Amino acid sequence: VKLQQSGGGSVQEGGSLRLSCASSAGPMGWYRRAPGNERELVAGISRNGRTIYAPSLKDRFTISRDDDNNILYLQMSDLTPGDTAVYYCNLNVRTAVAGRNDYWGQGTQVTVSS
Repeated sequence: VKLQQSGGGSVQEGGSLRLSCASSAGPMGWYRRAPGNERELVAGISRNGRTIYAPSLKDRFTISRDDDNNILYLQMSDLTPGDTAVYYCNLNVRTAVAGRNDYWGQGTQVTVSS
């Protein structure tokens, strides 16, 4: 299993991005890590679609999963440099044959220019 990410990069302040994470099931989540800081959960989604957000990010970030195409998305709006970070998707599964597995995307740099 591999998670492949897209949709980030440089973006002007006030702009918006839609990150994608394609798993080439289980709960998934988006995390971010800014330079010199620890990882933080931005949003997660259960197999059945229940969502959880970092309280302070809920108003600008939305997580969704496309089950027809197998794509996880993070819509992020009204950005500032406070949102500059590497963003990572995660898929954490528990199956019958293999047991537990934990998969991460390669990371997507988002750089908001002010």
